[PDB]
Amino acid sequence: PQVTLWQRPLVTIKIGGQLKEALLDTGADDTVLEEMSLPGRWKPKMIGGIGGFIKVRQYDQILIEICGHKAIGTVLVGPTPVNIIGRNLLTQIGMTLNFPQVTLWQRPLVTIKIGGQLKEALLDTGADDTVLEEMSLPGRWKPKMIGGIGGFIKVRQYDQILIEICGHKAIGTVLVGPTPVNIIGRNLLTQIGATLNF
Repeated sequence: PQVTLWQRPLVTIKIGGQLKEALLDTGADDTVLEEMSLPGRWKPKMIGGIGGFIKVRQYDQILIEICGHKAIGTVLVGPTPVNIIGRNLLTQIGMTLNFPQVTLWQRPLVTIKIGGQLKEALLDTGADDTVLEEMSLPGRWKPKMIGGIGGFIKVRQYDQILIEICGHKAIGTVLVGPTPVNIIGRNLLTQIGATLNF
């Protein structure tokens, strides 16, 4: 199955006897699921994301079926706004990122050039938007707030911004704010024909 990114890459997952929809997030190291009844022993833990940090329970050796493919791994249950399938599980179902082909055993970082500066960014299929760390950018912007795992952050919106991603050019909206890492969302990934194969 091959997935384009014009729409959030949602899939069906069966976990703990229950059926849920979850987002294939190349930008997440871990898999985070909304609060749900899970049998077993857990361990308190915290994870970071945009907007802040959240407290979650960690369950190891959990079985999960993603689009028919079974997989066993660590699962984090917590106050997430969306069920997220991170790289720990994506690699188990042979998930690849084709735009070159990128495996997910390592965070999918690529180099981008924007505003005459070179930076590294994370290819995030789980993000609708592209949010970059504070930086000198010409043009006029507009205030805006986006949400993430730990909450909402205030960012400056710039439209019609040229970006060269791993070689290819693309023009689109870029949000600039307090992000822990530069994020390339679906509004640009689609422009460089990035597909998700597994």
